[PDB]
Amino acid sequence: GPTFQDVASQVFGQPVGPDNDGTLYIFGLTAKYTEPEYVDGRGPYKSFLKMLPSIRWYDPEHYWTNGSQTEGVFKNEECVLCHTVQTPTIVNDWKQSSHGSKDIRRGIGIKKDGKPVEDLVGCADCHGNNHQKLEMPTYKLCNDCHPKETAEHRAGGLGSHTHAYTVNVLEFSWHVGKPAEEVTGCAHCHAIAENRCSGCHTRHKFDPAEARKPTACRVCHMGIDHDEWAMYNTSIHGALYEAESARMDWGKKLKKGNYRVPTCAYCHMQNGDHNPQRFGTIYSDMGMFQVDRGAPKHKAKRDSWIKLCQDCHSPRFAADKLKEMDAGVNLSFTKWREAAAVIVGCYLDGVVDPMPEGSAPDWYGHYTFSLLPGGDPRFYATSNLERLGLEMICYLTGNVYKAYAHMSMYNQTYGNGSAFEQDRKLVEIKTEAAKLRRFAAIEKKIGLEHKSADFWKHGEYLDLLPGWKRKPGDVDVEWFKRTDIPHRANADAGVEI
Amino acid sequence: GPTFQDVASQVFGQPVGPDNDGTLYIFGLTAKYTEPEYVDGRGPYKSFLKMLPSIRWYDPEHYWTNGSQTEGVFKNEECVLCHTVQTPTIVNDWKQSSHGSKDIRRGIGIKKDGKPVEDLVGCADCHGNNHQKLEMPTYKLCNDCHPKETAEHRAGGLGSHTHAYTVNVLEFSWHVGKPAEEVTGCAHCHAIAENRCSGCHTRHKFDPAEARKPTACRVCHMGIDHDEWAMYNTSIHGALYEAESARMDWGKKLKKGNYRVPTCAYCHMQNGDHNPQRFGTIYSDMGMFQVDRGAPKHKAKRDSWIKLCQDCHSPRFAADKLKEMDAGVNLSFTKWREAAAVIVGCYLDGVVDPMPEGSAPDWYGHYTFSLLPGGDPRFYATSNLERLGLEMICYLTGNVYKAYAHMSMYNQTYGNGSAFEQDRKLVEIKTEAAKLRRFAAIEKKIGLEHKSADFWKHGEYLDLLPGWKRKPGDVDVEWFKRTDIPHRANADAGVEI
Amino acid sequence: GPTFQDVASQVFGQPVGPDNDGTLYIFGLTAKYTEPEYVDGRGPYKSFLKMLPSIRWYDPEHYWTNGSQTEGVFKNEECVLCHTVQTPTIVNDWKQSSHGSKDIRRGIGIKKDGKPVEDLVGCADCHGNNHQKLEMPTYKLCNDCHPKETAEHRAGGLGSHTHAYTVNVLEFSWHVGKPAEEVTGCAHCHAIAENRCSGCHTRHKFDPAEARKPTACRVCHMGIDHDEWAMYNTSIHGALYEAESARMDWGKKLKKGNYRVPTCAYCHMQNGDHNPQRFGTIYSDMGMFQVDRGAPKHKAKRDSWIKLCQDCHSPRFAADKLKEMDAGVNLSFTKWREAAAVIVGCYLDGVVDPMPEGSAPDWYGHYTFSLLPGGDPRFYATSNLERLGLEMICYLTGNVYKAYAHMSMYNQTYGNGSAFEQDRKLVEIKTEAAKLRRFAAIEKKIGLEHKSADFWKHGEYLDLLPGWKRKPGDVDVEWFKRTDIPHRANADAGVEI
Ligand code: HEC
Ligand code: HEC
Ligand code: HEC
Ligand code: HEC
Ligand code: HEC
Ligand code: HEC
Ligand code: HEC
Ligand code: HEC
Ligand code: HEC
Ligand code: HEC
Ligand code: HEC
Ligand code: HEC
Repeated sequence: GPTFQDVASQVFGQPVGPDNDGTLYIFGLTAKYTEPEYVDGRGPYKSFLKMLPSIRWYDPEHYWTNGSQTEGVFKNEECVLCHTVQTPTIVNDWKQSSHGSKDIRRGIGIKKDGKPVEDLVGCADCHGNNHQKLEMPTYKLCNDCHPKETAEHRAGGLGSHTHAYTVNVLEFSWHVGKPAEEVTGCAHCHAIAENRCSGCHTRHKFDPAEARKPTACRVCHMGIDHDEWAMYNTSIHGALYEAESARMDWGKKLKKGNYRVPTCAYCHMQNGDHNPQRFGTIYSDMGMFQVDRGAPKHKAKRDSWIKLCQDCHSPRFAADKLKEMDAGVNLSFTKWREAAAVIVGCYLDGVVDPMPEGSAPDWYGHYTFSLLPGGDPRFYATSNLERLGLEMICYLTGNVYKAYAHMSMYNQTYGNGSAFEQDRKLVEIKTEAAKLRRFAAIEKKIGLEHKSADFWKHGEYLDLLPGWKRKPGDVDVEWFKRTDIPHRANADAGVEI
Repeated sequence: GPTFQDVASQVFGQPVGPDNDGTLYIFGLTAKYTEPEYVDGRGPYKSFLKMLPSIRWYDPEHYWTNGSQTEGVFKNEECVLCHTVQTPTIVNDWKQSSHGSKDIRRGIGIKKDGKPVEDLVGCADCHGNNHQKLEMPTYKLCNDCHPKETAEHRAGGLGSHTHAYTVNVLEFSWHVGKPAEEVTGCAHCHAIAENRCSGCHTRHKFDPAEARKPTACRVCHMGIDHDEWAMYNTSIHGALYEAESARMDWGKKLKKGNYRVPTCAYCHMQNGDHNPQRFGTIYSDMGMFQVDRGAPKHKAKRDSWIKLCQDCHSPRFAADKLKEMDAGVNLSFTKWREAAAVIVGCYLDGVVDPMPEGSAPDWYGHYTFSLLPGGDPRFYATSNLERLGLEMICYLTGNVYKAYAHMSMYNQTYGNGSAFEQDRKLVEIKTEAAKLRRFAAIEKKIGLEHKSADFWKHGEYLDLLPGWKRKPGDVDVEWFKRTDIPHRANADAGVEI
Repeated sequence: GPTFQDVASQVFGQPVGPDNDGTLYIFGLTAKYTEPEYVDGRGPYKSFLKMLPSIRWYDPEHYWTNGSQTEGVFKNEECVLCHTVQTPTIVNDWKQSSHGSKDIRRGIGIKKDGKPVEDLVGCADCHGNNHQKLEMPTYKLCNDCHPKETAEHRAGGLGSHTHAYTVNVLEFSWHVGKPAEEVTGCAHCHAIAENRCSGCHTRHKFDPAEARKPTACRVCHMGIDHDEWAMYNTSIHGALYEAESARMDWGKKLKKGNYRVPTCAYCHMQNGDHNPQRFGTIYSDMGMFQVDRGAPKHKAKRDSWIKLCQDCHSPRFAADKLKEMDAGVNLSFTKWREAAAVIVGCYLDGVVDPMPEGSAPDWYGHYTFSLLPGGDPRFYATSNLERLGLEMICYLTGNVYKAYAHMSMYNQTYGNGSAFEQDRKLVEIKTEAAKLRRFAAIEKKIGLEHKSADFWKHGEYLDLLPGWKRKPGDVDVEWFKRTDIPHRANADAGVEI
């Protein structure tokens, strides 16, 4: 029988065809989805997880291969001469880096194999000399000469740069639950943070002054999921950053008295510490878990933050501000608990449309309510009620904490990820619940047997989801048995974590 | 019987407990809300209004107390020596201010008690000499030496910095209607504008050049409620600000011919006037009230704006642009009136779900429709229809004016607070109304007696609202009788305003 | 009978009156809409299209008239002397331009009528000498001395600056379908791009260094419809722009090796090319039409982009990144096709509320479903289902392409115009469809004959729409017969395009 594409083709006079053939498809109506070429993904879901081949740049230890057309074994100087023509800005960057320019070195005392590095560190020193065997490095390379910074970069827990990809890409429901090409940016953002040393001070200048700016963090630390850039930017600190950035001295080390305006790096990479997570009171799943950071048991961490603020403030003022955070966060969770009760209530009364058996299976292969134990909280391939619930906990409640932590008066109250956005979301959730209950009450009284629409279960995108093909024995539980990395509490992990 | 927390505890294996004990509560599910420590709030609702104790910094005349552990009576120079170690950036700021540095003084002619201030103005001069009796100032202090700027700062009407807190926090429905810790940022944002002189030129540098930048305004003048920063930033003026900020001379006084790119301060603090409200045609409740600023009766104000624009433009061009504002605003109100008719229509036909008696009482203690006279227009603890109505008038219609006033082509039409967002909101409002009417028609025909869900009336957050505990005689009407400040037209004011 | 205004007046004690009389109308409730003064619009819908008179500045060839009060015939030098007082910043700009300052000229070889322009190019040279016959120029003037840049500016196709106004304002459904004052910003934004040479390097400095910055593009190239500024800004390129803008040398020509950080102009006005559209693979209606830019037939364009990226990158890296775009775009269209099937499905089953005959006629004067052939896809004056459909294709699906094209990891996945926003919109669309189907099923079973509410068809804004007054013979089809400009595929064009 005719597909959507076939019918569209008959109406628009454009033939049906594969999406990838170069045809300009009118509103994409007659194009058929083709699976891109994949490589196998790593981690506990390696039986079905895929990546686009471009993962080569971001997990090079497992995917990098020679793909160059240029042959030869060259000296550093030859790399530079040719790349001056072939990739000019890479050479320009490198010539403006202390690797490539002795004049801007600070005599730090860099050593490799116990011996001082006094020469230029050239293209070949980082990439190899043989153009058919070029290397694409990770922090492993940098460790040869920068062990302190590397050790710190590798010292974080779950929720830090240290495990951003290895755990929080490869084990994460929203990543493993979707076609690889949909979530490439997830893999790369998280992998840049973990596997590279260029997230903050970019290649090839590797300039710490660049790394001190909020621009060194906000590409990743932004948005509806974790809006700390916006929270910072809409604080008075953030406004003063914008005011003073052009004329302030960014060449000063992150130290007490060196800056008027605090940046992300100033407060989180205190005194140049490359394990920024460690200053946090406790990992709270981005504020989705409730904790009072001002409670007696967290006094050491609270006192440490107060002292940090005291670089530029009264400690009494700082203490008050962090207490405002504690209070504002605790109030915010009353609205989440209201929402959760309304949402689970609907499930328990059987009035959610669709019910879980009416949707595509979740990424575990289960027909399980997303906001119950064992479910997969999500914004896609689920009911409107469940979507709104996820938005309430993740996008709003988590960001109230971020708004308070970063002194954004507006976003604590009115703005994105605020108290008032929680209010509005709560109204939306109650509205959905009310509609669902009124439909169910009417249908019961008149004896109409409602069946949820097939579009909740099947469709061109929904049919691509991995939940359909999950089967017993498809989890690499040995991965989850590893104790050298932490793990996510996934329902099908199959072992103790 | 078990609460939500008790049930959650039994399912997740985490004990129920107080939110404030430091436990990391899984999705905040088993945490119980505790009331933070409060102090009494001021104003006409002082019988129940509360503040967090940190209000000490923002309304210090009424809440400031000694809270220091350091004892002694010190000279200015001693303040500096110790704070160089203890709060270094405050000293650095102060040393870079004309208060603390004679070299950057301009010989303005500052006097205290009729005598010239020729000495440094040190920590002790503003905070006192006794470390157990330190003072936290307001504009009252600055008035000692800067009477002109202070008088202007105090010359505004309702809707200006002058009464931002005293009237528009302490009398405002959305503030008084919510638990104190939810709205701390409201109190402080508005109180910084009223009680301080550091909102634009921050302490401790007090640099007018900083105050001239848009960053001196946008922390407060932003967002869905009043998006003028975004309107400015998405105008060509705003783009040119971003382009020229790094290299332009911000040390020039706000004067005709001193700037290529106009900022908030250039247009609103014309010639350094510290009463920025006065250049406005008329107060319109943030554009929620409709007025044609191009009408004959406003000619003097319109001509004054045209002349301001003529610093850098043809007055004919300026006149045309402000006429575009008038026309665009007048069109925008047709959509609001459509929305209002649809919404009130639903109330009058009794089909809103919930009806007002089905919700928690409003902050007056009334079960009154929010979009009728005497009601409390709001986005929280109300029906979806009422929420959308408030969003239509406040967030969108008001911001259409702001988009036109600031020359944002995109936000006048497509963007945030635009004509097209009004369109979409109007569709949402009609959609809600249609759903409500279809449910009511069905329920009438089949004889189903619909009762609005209990979650509209009760819940962990809704139960905290002050409407529940309002009672006769709980308003300080003497406050509203004051003629030395203006007042909001609150339903329970009890007197003439 | 009483209107909404009359009833409101009786309730609020404010008389009904015209919106334009200067009265401050309480919530705009008692104000009556008045039609602003219009001039006739141009193009194929000239029989009813209107413009505000301020169109004089933007289509001056057809609308400019003398409106000055100053009389006299003056020399350049006299223009400057008086305007130093009367419009100081225009003179300041001009004195800082190479037109008005020989010292900053670069000896480019500018000629007029085959002769070198060695004098200052003064106010009178561009505006005329007679103050009662002043000229308001377009690119036609600039062509006298800058033929190369003008020819390129005029070399684009549909979707470029070249036809932004002449075709894509005057023929565009959303513009012609709305009252003129609602869409003034549309006319001007598009007309600035087409008719002027000041969109990027603003008057009166006309500084190419300014034009190279992202600020030269983002006022227009922003927002929910086409969010490329945000996509760029949330890429690492964009973060590096913010980091380096203050200290980088913007005086360098856009050339390989002159910049570390690429801007809009660097990538789209390659080597100073003033036809930025031409580097695009193919026009795709802002990504609403699906095309795989990595397909064999587009190899030349793909290779050209790869080489552009190779200014600062491996071509293998660049190739991989553009393949990620291809793959991500192709996945994004599966969700659109799902949405479209759900939406059209509802129309074909007759369950959309309102159905098209229940709404105001579209701008063609038809009662036609907006998401069928011959309909007018839109966000206003339509059903919620149709609104959400338009949002899915235009605001989200189109912007997924923009997110990938500009390397925004976050906006490809989580952010504005992303995969996950598509997910959420798809849930919304299915939710609307489900509600519509459940209502229809109930109403059928109980024998309730549903009539869509009158507010879908009539209202103060809806009644202003041009669809009501469309009639046979009201299209200037001769316009559409023109072959010297391209055309939009409008349903009532009446001829071959
Ligand atoms: C000092 C003035 C800060 C600046 C500048 C920025 N942040 Fe921050 N952040 C700060 C505090 C006091 C807290 C709360 C920590 C606590 O335990 O009390 C935070 C929180 C974060 C987090 C969450 C960390 C966690 O939960 O453990 C993140 C990811 C974060 N901040 C990032 C961040 C970024 C990207 C910033 C610049 C845009 C930034 N912060 C500014 C203090 C300060
Ligand atoms: C952001 C989160 C960063 C990541 C990831 C890495 N670095 Fe870094 N680095 C960053 C900042 C903000 C600074 C300046 C800190 C300060 O004290 O002002 C630096 C500095 C360095 C240095 C210079 C150290 C010195 O003695 O001056 C080095 C050698 C360095 N960084 C190396 C490095 C390595 C090897 C990384 C990967 C493991 C790495 N950095 C990641 C910010 C960030
Ligand atoms: C950078 C552009 C990001 C993209 C794209 C994705 N995420 Fe992210 N992630 C980012 C940051 C900065 C943070 C930390 C914020 C904090 O306060 O800690 C997050 C964190 C999440 C986490 C933790 C979720 C939790 O348990 O509470 C996970 C598992 C996660 N990120 C994974 C991930 C994946 C794979 C994405 C798409 C499938 C997603 N993120 C987008 C920023 C980056
Ligand atoms: C008058 C011109 C002042 C001088 C001189 C100094 N300070 Fe100040 N300070 C002043 C005001 C009006 C305020 C209130 C806040 C506001 O912005 O209006 C303050 C605040 C403080 C604080 C508390 C706030 C904080 O950021 O922690 C402290 C601890 C403080 N001031 C200390 C201080 C010191 C040590 C000074 C000398 C170096 C000093 N101030 C100078 C006004 C004035
Ligand atoms: C001159 C070019 C301006 C700049 C720069 C900014 N604004 Fe403005 N604003 C301007 C006009 C002509 C108007 C309309 C006033 C009238 O009566 O016609 C406004 C309006 C405001 C308002 C509302 C004032 C009122 O209703 O009386 C506010 C609060 C405001 N503008 C603030 C503001 C800010 C914060 C700006 C920088 C981000 C800014 N404006 C820029 C003119 C100009
Ligand atoms: C933003 C709304 C401001 C507030 C609130 C206050 N000030 Fe201000 N101040 C502001 C600007 C934009 C400028 C520069 C204006 C100009 O003409 O360019 C200033 C300047 C001052 C000065 C210097 C005056 C002089 O003769 O050079 C002083 C002494 C001053 N401001 C004091 C002051 C006081 C006492 C305030 C509280 C009452 C205050 N300012 C608030 C912006 C803003
Ligand atoms: C700064 C970060 C703000 C916060 C937080 C709150 N508001 Fe605000 N308020 C702010 C500004 C800049 C403006 C003026 C805009 C204009 O065009 O005039 C507003 C104004 C409102 C008003 C007037 C409402 C009206 O009658 O039309 C009130 C009463 C108000 N603000 C009070 C207030 C409170 C107490 C808040 C939370 C409970 C809220 N605001 C957030 C910016 C600041
Ligand atoms: C050609 C190179 C010009 C010279 C020399 C001057 N102006 Fe101009 N001006 C020019 C153009 C093409 C335009 C149209 C708008 C656009 O951006 O393309 C203008 C506009 C004006 C205006 C009206 C717009 C406004 O901002 O008010 C005025 C009042 C104006 N120009 C005056 C003016 C004066 C006094 C000049 C000499 C100092 C002058 N212009 C030089 C092009 C050119
Ligand atoms: C190089 C690194 C770029 C920068 C900097 C910016 N853009 Fe871009 N853009 C770039 C590519 C490779 C593409 C895809 C083109 C293709 O055919 O593969 C685009 C796309 C656009 C478009 C759409 C053009 C089309 O569909 O033909 C627009 C309108 C656009 N970009 C604008 C734009 C702006 C305003 C930018 C700065 C904010 C910008 N781009 C940055 C490459 C690059
Ligand atoms: C943005 C899309 C632009 C529009 C529209 C126009 N110009 Fe432009 N111009 C722009 C840039 C980014 C640059 C610098 C390009 C570079 O190679 O670095 C320029 C430069 C010019 C120049 C100088 C040429 C030279 O030889 O140095 C001229 C004379 C010029 N532009 C004229 C011009 C005219 C006549 C335009 C209307 C037809 C016009 N520009 C539009 C960006 C943009
Ligand atoms: C600048 C502030 C804009 C305003 C306001 C309007 N539009 Fe726009 N338009 C703008 C740009 C930068 C783009 C190009 C983006 C790209 O990737 O090509 C658009 C394009 C649209 C198009 C094409 C629609 C299509 O067929 O795919 C049209 C017809 C259009 N713009 C017209 C137009 C009108 C008249 C507007 C309001 C009625 C609307 N635009 C707002 C930016 C500018
Ligand atoms: C070690 C200090 C390096 C030196 C010296 C040079 N490069 Fe490099 N490069 C390095 C790393 C760790 C990476 C991986 C990406 C990351 O950000 O961590 C790279 C990447 C490249 C690439 C591919 C990426 C791209 O932008 O195209 C190329 C083509 C490349 N490097 C080339 C190159 C050349 C020519 C160099 C000498 C001038 C050079 N690199 C120096 C680390 C180091």
